[PDB]
Amino acid sequence: MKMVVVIRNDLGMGKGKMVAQGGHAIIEAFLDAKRKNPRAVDEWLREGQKKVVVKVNSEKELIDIYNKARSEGLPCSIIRDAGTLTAVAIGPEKDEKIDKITGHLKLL
Amino acid sequence: MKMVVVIRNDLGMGKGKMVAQGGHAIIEAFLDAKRKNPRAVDEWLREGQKKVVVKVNSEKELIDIYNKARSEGLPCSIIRDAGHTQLEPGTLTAVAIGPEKDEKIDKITGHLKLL
Repeated sequence: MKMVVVIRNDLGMGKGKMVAQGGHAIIEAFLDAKRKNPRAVDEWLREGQKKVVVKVNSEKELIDIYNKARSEGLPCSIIRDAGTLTAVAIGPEKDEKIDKITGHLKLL
Repeated sequence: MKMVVVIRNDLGMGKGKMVAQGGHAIIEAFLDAKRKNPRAVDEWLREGQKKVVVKVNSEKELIDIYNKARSEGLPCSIIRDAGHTQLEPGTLTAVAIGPEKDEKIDKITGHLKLL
C-alpha cells in the first residue's frame, strides 16, 4: 500500500512551503482513508506508511488528478493555501489503484 | 495550535525526499498527539492545521530538538530513513513536534530558522 502526494511545481513554492502544503495533503488524505477503511490504513502504517512524491505543472492538472481520484472513489484530498490550490494526496490505498491515477506523473 | 516540522538540511535531500520524510514525521507526531491529547488535535484541524517548517543542520541538533520536546511533554516524532545504498546506513531525517499550543512549541523550536 501507499499514498501519493501531488505537489504543484508551477507555483514557485519554497522547500518549506511544499513540505507544509504536502503536509496538509497527507494529513487530510490519511484522515479521509482512516474514516473509510481504518483496517487498510493500519496496514499501511505497519508496512512503513510509504509515500511517493510526484508533481503536476498547473492548477488545472492538480484538479484533474484530484477529480480522477474522487471519481475512482479513492481516499484523497486537495489543499488550498491562505489564494490557490497547492497540493493533493491520494491514499493510502493498494498501489495499483493509485498508480492508475498518478502512475504517469513525474517525481518532484 | 500549530505543528513544527524540523527537516535536516545537511543530507542533500531533494525536494521530494523532504516532503516525504516530513510527511512521515507529520503523521507520526499526529498519532502521538491524538493519544496524548485528542481534543487539541481537533482544534488544530479546525483551525487549518497550521504547520511551520524549520531546519537544523546535523543529526545532533535534530535529536536535541526531539529530546527537548520529550522533556517538555509535547507530542513528537523522529524519523529514520532506510539506507541510501546497501553500502550506507539509514539516517534520522526529520522531526515533528505538535500539534500543541503555539506558546509551548515556540518555547522549544522558536529559535530555528525556516527551511
